[PDB]
Amino acid sequence: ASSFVTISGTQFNIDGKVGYFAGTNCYWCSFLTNHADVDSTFSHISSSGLKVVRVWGFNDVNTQPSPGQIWFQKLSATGSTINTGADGLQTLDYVVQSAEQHNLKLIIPFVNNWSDYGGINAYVNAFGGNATTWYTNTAAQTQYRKYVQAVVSRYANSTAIFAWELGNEPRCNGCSTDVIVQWATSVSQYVKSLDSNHLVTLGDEGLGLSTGDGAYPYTYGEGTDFAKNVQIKSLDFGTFHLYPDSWGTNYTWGNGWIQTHAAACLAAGKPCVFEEYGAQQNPCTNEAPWQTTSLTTRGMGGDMFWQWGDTFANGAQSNSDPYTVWYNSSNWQCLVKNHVDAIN
Ligand SMILES: OC[C@H]1O[C@@H](O[C@H]2[C@H](O)[C@H](O)[C@H](O)O[C@@H]2CO)[C@@H](O)[C@@H](O)[C@@H]1O
Ligand SMILES: *[C@@H]1O[C@H](CO)[C@@H](O)[C@H](O)[C@H]1NC(C)=O
Ligand SMILES: *[C@@H]1O[C@H](CO)[C@@H](O)[C@H](O)[C@H]1NC(C)=O
Ligand SMILES: *[C@@H]1O[C@H](CO)[C@@H](O)[C@H](O)[C@H]1NC(C)=O
Ligand SMILES: *[C@@H]1O[C@H](CO)[C@@H](O)[C@H](O)[C@H]1NC(C)=O
Repeated sequence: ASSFVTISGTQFNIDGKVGYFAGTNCYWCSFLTNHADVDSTFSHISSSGLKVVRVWGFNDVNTQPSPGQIWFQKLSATGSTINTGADGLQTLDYVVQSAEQHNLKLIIPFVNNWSDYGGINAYVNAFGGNATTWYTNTAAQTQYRKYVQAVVSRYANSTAIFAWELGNEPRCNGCSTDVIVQWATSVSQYVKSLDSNHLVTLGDEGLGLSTGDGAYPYTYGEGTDFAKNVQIKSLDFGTFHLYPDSWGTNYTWGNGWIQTHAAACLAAGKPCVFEEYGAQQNPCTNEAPWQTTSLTTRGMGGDMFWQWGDTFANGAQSNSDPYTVWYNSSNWQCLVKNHVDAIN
């Protein structure tokens, strides 16, 4: 069966089945130009038992790239352009076509907080201000909402969308936490006005929560208040990410991070998604306990490791980083096949 993804209780209902899910992050799937490479990668994710894939819904530039290169939007002070050609959103159309064929669902964010594939910084280059005034910059928000409409209107009636996501890891360094509350409230209401079929979520890391141990990720220096954000009526579930190597914490501290976020989602009456995580050293040893904590904590609806790695018919490998779990490797057995077997 194929239906729209909804919430039943504090769990997700995916194609009629209510219960915990495992998924993965594949940002780079959206920029593949050979259809055979999207089909082999999605065949491997589906046969491993994963049900949800997170892909980028953006690729922002200030100058058009070399001919043949993918770009979704060019941001300029004298008129921006949204690319719907073969080197533009037609690459994302194939990803949604392949998810429909393979019975997979997709989480799709509209902008990056960081400068990879343009981000907030590509809007600042075109419309001025800086990375914290971006949220209230009228020319930047007018173009961001025109790009949201261009992506949402393509797939609004497709059953392969798990959720729309306002951005990857939005932050407002040193800002009052109300700047992201008011922006996320207005933009999620706009997404719901374009599409009443699909769930909407923020895409934040989960920073700012007072029931923890006081380490930096629980404090309020990045402009976000997790409990305030998940109470917004037009956000349907909470997201949180986990990277002890970048945040100055040890790996076992991650279990309490999952438990505190789960409890804050369940207090707001909604599921949480453990949407990104990784350990640079010994990932099988250090990330397996996190997957067991998430599966056995009330308030959790599913988890998605960062990130899938795969290889193609011509012998090329995908994009990758030190957190890649390569399909069919010993870390795939440990963190993918053994975890799907424990879920069901
Ligand atoms: O959290 C993963 C993101 O980390 C970012 O770097 C942060 C780091 O998390 C921490 O908050 C430190 O205090 O500031 C760093 C730099 O601004 C980036 O590396 C980003 O790419 C990651 O996705
Ligand atoms: C960003 O611009 C705002 C408004 O002028 C300013 O108050 C803030 O200090 C600036 N950020 C940086 C890092 O300069
Ligand atoms: C598409 O979905 C919208 C709700 O977002 C609904 O109003 C519309 O009727 C659907 N289109 C078709 C052709 O069913
Ligand atoms: C690591 O951190 C926690 C506190 O955040 C501490 O209680 C624990 O003993 C430490 N564990 C290891 C294995 O270092
Ligand atoms: C994956 O490993 C199995 C052996 O367990 C093998 O049959 C299959 O060819 C492999 N897939 C790829 C893409 O190599």
